[PDB]
Formats: sequence, structure tokens, C-alpha cells
Amino acid sequence: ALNVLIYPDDHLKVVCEPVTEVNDAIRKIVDDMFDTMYQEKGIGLAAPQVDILQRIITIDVEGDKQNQFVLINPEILASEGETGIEEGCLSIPGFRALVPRKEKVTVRALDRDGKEFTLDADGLLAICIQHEIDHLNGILFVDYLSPLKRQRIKEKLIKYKKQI
Amino acid sequence: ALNVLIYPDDHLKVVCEPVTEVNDAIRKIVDDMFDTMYQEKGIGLAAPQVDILQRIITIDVEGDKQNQFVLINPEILASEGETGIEEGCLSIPGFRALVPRKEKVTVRALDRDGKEFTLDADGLLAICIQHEIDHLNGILFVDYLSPLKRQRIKEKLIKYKKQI
Amino acid sequence: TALNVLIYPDDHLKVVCEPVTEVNDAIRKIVDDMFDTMYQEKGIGLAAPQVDILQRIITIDVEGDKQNQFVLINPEILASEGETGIEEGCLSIPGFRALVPRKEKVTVRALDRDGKEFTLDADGLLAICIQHEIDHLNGILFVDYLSPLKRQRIKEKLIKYKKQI
Amino acid sequence: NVLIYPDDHLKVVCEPVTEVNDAIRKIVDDMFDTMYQEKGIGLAAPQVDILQRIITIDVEGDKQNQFVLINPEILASEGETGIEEGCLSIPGFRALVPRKEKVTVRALDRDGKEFTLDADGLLAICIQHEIDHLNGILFVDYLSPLKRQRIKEKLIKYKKQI
Ligand SMILES: CCCCC[C@H](CC(=O)NO)C(=O)N[C@H](C(=O)N1CCC[C@H]1CO)C(C)C
Ligand SMILES: CCCCC[C@H](CC(=O)NO)C(=O)N[C@H](C(=O)N1CCC[C@H]1CO)C(C)C
Ligand SMILES: CCCCC[C@H](CC(=O)NO)C(=O)N[C@H](C(=O)N1CCC[C@H]1CO)C(C)C
Ligand SMILES: CCCCC[C@H](CC(=O)NO)C(=O)N[C@H](C(=O)N1CCC[C@H]1CO)C(C)C
Ligand code: NI
Ligand code: NI
Ligand code: NI
Ligand code: NI
Repeated sequence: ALNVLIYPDDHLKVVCEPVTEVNDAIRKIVDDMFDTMYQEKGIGLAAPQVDILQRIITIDVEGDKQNQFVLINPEILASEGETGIEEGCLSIPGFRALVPRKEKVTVRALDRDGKEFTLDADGLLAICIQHEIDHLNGILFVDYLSPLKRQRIKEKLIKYKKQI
Repeated sequence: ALNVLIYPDDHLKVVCEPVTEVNDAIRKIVDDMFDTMYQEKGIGLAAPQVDILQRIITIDVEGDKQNQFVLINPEILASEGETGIEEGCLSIPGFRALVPRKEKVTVRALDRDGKEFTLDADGLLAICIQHEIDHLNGILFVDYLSPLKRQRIKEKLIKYKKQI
Repeated sequence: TALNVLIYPDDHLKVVCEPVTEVNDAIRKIVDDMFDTMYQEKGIGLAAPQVDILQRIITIDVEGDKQNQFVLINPEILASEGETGIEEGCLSIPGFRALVPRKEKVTVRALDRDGKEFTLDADGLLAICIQHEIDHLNGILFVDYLSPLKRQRIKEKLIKYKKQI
Repeated sequence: NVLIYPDDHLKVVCEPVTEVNDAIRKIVDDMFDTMYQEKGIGLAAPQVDILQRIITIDVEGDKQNQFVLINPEILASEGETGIEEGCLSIPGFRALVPRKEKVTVRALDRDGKEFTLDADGLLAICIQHEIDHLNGILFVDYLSPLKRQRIKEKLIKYKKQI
């Protein structure tokens, strides 16, 4: 466990600093993220969701330490296609939204040992990558809703946070 | 007489929401922005720098108010060339650095009464437009610098903010 | 006594300054005061008559981080080339800028903070600052390249401003 | 009244005249009068504490070939030459000043009409001297720092003496 920030929260809206150096401290943040992610049954997690304002993403679609991706200072280089599934967020518990995404994405990033890599993804991986990168730029799925819908979500989550 | 946010500040790193409605309130904000820009002797200003997280930019290169530019929900249509000047920012006081920029730019935006316009710009104007639209995506000139230089500026400004 | 600056209009902003006879420590103290004034007011260049010292002294730091402080005492342009322009501002003329026709590259000889002679090639902003500050040493401001009308308008705003501050 | 070096107004770059009106023409006439009373062949407004670009020259001394230069500017100039130049604002001193021998100068006359003049010899020299004044430059500024200092100090003590 680290603490998962719930919307609304300023650090869920912040564009994160790139990692300067992928070292031991960073790799502990990565392992701690994986833990929290699995504990919460997430298929991805972005650093700011646990109050760390750095560009670090952990992903595991199938959720069994199989295809574990670490994406540090990631950038989408190319994309194509159109898709959109109903997305939920650990930082926005209890809500879903159809989010228009690119079907296919090609991404560059540093792995947990600091080595650059480039990855082509589609389907769920591609969507999860995009959901996670929005996080790094302080964008949530609610940001694709109407200001009115988003507001109503917000009010409800405020309640849930005093309640918890 | 609105106050300018000083780096580091979470709200200087926020992607701002589109203005949905260019109404009297947005116009009041515009006039307040110009006042602050003039008071603080800037040539441009983005709404987040006065802590208003919407896509509103005010520019006046000469400062005599003859050629005021209001850019609401701006989008760069196209750009080319290269330049850079050691750029300063009211939100990063005392520091300047060369930023790689396009030399010439064409933006579309809404004016003060919500009428669409297109503007072609070069020279300083073009540079300011890019810098100000960068603020709207939660990007500052120090984010183009080495993390080392960015860090020094951050440290020296946290000091200065305490003094204030 | 505060790190303040003469504001246009003022006679001493149009005075032609005399060469420093010797770079002693009244002068080095003027240099350090100028830098502090530049930094206080978030400027990139300064000339001595802007803090009311009628001497040929200029301090420049384009980046603000002190990593590249230039000091130029009794400067002279050996040569220059090309032309350029950027809407220039001045701490002595707050809230205004105007494009001023400048040389793009410039070669300047001057004395450093210790009194030792250097030569500097400069382009870009640096070269524009050098020229702008040398103009100050010769009782010339950016408003003097404008039209009587534009300048008179600026003067009028600035009197008003000076009062209110 | 003629200012005596040192004085900040003898170092001030003067403002252009915007209208050649009657205030200006009185200035011009008051300047010739002062120039002749004090035995000069050239005078510049700041020498009489008027910070505007106005020059009054008479090399002859006879009110015959009087030149008036308002908002002058040099367009061309060739050759080198020199003379032991004095200045009514710097009484009791002269210095050899390297000048252009020939000068081309465009200015407004006494009634604000534009004219352009080629000049040589003494005229040319005074024109340069007198434009220097409008740009805050005195003949002593062509001297070594210590020599300038020396004269400034004597004239400071001379100034008190009256
Ligand atoms: C779809 C794009 C990736 C979503 C990532 C999120 C984790 C998160 O909030 N990242 O910022 C998640 O796992 N959400 C879960 C989720 O929505 N899941 C889990 C299995 C399938 C998928 C349904 O969208 C929740 C509801 C447990
Ligand atoms: C430089 C491109 C435009 C930057 C805009 C800034 C104002 C700002 O903080 N905008 O977000 C500005 O006015 N900058 C000034 C500035 O530093 N300038 C003015 C000319 C270019 C640049 C420094 O070279 C400051 C000191 C008032
Ligand atoms: C750049 C030419 C040299 C001017 C330097 C001045 C400081 C000054 O008054 N020097 O005499 C400055 O810092 N000017 C700034 C300024 O306006 N700049 C920065 C770069 C160009 C110009 C405006 O575009 C101000 C507003 C802080
Ligand atoms: C030639 C340069 C113009 C100098 C004219 C000066 C008058 C002056 O003060 N001009 O600014 C003059 O006549 N000065 C006299 C003088 O000494 N002479 C003799 C004629 C001109 C000058 C020598 O240049 C006085 C002091 C007696
Ligand atoms: Ni999420
Ligand atoms: Ni800025
Ligand atoms: Ni200046
Ligand atoms: Ni004279």
C-alpha cells in the first residue's frame, strides 16, 4: 500500500516532472506502485495517483506478473485508429465513461533499469497506456465528460472522502 | 490587481479547460489579466499565472495598448522555422533561458466577444504566443531545460517565495 | 538606498557619462550595487546612469543565474555587422518596448571588474543588450528612436506612474 | 547666461525642436546676442541651459554669414583636420581636436525650413563642435582623463571665484 489519491485532488491535475535518473529510489517507487496496483486490482497505475509527481507508469493488463510494463518518461510517437471502451479509475471509484482513444499506439520510454525501449500496442494495452499517460499530464477520464457530468461526479466523491 | 503565481506552483502545471462561453465574466477576467500584465510589466500572460485554469491568453508586445491581443481557446494551426530568445516569465521571476521555438505561427482563437479570428505571427509575437499556449498546457520554459538547471531555478524561487 | 532606478523622464537618463579613470573599489562597489539592482528589478542589463552614476559602467547577465555576468567599463565597439531588431524594454522606461534597429553581431572591448582589458564577440540578445547599454552611457534611450508623438505619450504615462509609485 | 564646465546640462543629449515657433526664434536671437557679447563664433542651446537642438554660428563675427541649425544632422563628411578649439563654456583652455575637414549637414533654419549645406575649414569645424554640444560632448572629452580632470578642477575653483 501507498495511499491512492481520490478525485478531487490537485495532485491528480498536475503535469508531472520527468524522472531525471532511474535509480534505486525510483525502482522502489516502481515496486511499491506494482504492489498498490495489484492490491487494488488495477491493470495500470500512474505515479501522481499515489502523490508522486513524476512521469512513471506501471502496467499489467492480464494482472499476474506476466507482461509487466514499466513506462518512465513515456511519449506516444505515433498512433492510429479509433476506439473507446468504458473506463474506470482507481482515483475515481465507482464511475465509468466511454473515452475516445487511439486503437494503436507506439511508445518510447525508459524501463525500470533505465534503458530506452519502444513498444507497439493495441486493444487493452493501448488504451491502458493512454489512460495512464493522461494521468501524467493531469488529465482524468472525467475530463472527457461535460463540465456538468464531471461536476456531479466530483460532488459525490467529496462525500465519499469525508465518509471514508 | 490579481496576483501572479510564482514557480513552483501546482497550478502553473495544469492543463486548462476550454472556455465554453465568452461572456461578461470572461471579459472581466480578460480586463483583470491586462491590468496585471501591465502592472507587472509583462508582454504576455496566461490565465493560470493568475490562478484561473482556463484557456485565455492576453498579449501586448509594445505595452502602449494599441495592439492588444486576446486569445481565447487558441490552437496553432501551423508553424515553421526555428528561433529562440532567452525567454523570461512573470511566473519565473529573475530567470531567462533560450527555448527552441518555431519562428512563425498561425493561430486561431476567440476574441474578447467570442468571434473567431486567425492570426499569423513571427518574431517576438510568435514566441510569446507559443510560451503562453505552453502555460495553457501546464508547460513552463524551465521544462525545456536540463533537470539540473530547472532544479536550481526551483530551489532559488522557493527561497524567494518564503521571503515574500 | 533601495535597489531602485531612475525612471524616464529624468535629466540623468540623457547624460553622456565620463570614462572611469580607475577601477578601484568605489567602482567595484558600484558594479556590485548595479548587479543587485539589475537582479532586484528583474532586468538583464544595466548602465550606471540608471542608478544615477554618471560613469561608463555596464553590468549584464542575460540568464539571471549569475553564471555569466559581464562587466564592461569604458567599453568601445571595435566593429559590428548586420542588423536586427527586437522590441526592447528598459527598467528606466517601465511598461514599454519598441523595436530598435541594432547590429546583429558586435565586437566590444572594455575593462572587467578588476580593471583588466578584454575583448568580447557577442551576438543575439547579448549584442542587443550591449548596444542598448552603451546608448545609456551616451545619454540615449530607446524612446529617442521613436517619433516625437510616441515618446511624448510615453513620457506622459511615466510622469503619472512616477507619482503613483 | 552661459553655463561653465562642469555642469550636467553641458553633458545632456538635447531634445529635437518639434515646432520652430517664436519661443525658438527668441532663443536663437538671444543666443546670437550672447554669442557676440561673449566673443564666440558658435553657440549651442544647452550652453545657455536650454536642452534643445539649436545651434547659432558666425565665423565672420559680422552678422553677415550667420548659420542657424535646428535639428541638424551630418549626412556625409571626409578628410581629417584640426584646430586649437576653445569654448565659451570652458574659458581659458584650448585643445587640438581631430575633426572631419568637410561636412554635409541638414538642419532647419530660423524659420523651420529645411536646408542642406556642404561646409569646410572653420565652418565645418564649428558645426562639429556645436553638434557635439547637442550630443552632450565637449572638446575636453577628446582629452586624456587626467587632463580633463585637471581642467574641470580649475574651473570648479574658478566658478566659486565669482
Ligand atoms: C481501461 C484503461 C486502464 C484503466 C486503469 C485503471 C487503473 C487506474 O486508475 N489507472 O490510472 C483500472 O485498472 N481500472 C479498473 C477497470 O476499469 N478495469 C479492470 C479490469 C477491466 C477494466 C475495465 O475498464 C477498475 C474498475 C478496477
Ligand atoms: C519572452 C517571450 C514572452 C514571455 C512572456 C513573459 C510574460 C509571462 O510570464 N508569460 O507567461 C514576458 O513578458 N517576458 C519578459 C521577458 O523576459 N522578455 C521580453 C523579451 C524577451 C523576454 C526576455 O528576453 C519579462 C521579463 C517581463
Ligand atoms: C534587451 C535590451 C537590453 C535591455 C535590458 C533591460 C534593462 C535596462 O533597462 N537596461 O538599460 C531589460 O532587462 N529589459 C527587459 C526587456 O524588456 N527585454 C528583454 C529582452 C528584450 C527586451 C524586451 O523584448 C525588461 C522588461 C525586464
Ligand atoms: C571652433 C569651434 C567652435 C568654438 C566656438 C566657441 C564658442 C562656444 O563656446 N561653442 O560651444 C568660441 O567662439 N570660443 C572663443 C574661442 O576661444 N575661440 C576663438 C574662435 C572659436 C574658438 C576656437 O575654436 C572664446 C573662448 C574667446
Ligand atoms: Ni486512472
Ligand atoms: Ni510565462
Ligand atoms: Ni535601458
Ligand atoms: Ni563649445
